[PDB]
Amino acid sequence: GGVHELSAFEQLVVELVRHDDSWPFLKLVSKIQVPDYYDIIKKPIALNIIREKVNKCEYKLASEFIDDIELMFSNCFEYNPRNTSEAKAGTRLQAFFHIQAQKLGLH
Repeated sequence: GGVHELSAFEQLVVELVRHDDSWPFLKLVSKIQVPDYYDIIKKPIALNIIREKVNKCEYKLASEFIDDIELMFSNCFEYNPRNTSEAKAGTRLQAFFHIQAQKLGLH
């Protein structure tokens, strides 16, 4: 495995997808299941979208990549109250994100 400019970004996305608590985040929610989601969440995003932005070389700075992941968490907590399985999973995954990002040199 070689070392490349986007290796850290790609690695973090892979680590998040593989974590058990990533299920609320893999793809955007369906408007069929959640009719009011897109009237509430102004800038929807998910791990599939973020992965593709990494693949398509769309991030110029680590801060832009980090901001997209923070947006993903922000939307989740905005729509899902603290007592939901989504928010509980999101809380753990967000900690994992901070810890793993640090290890990869992303601040």
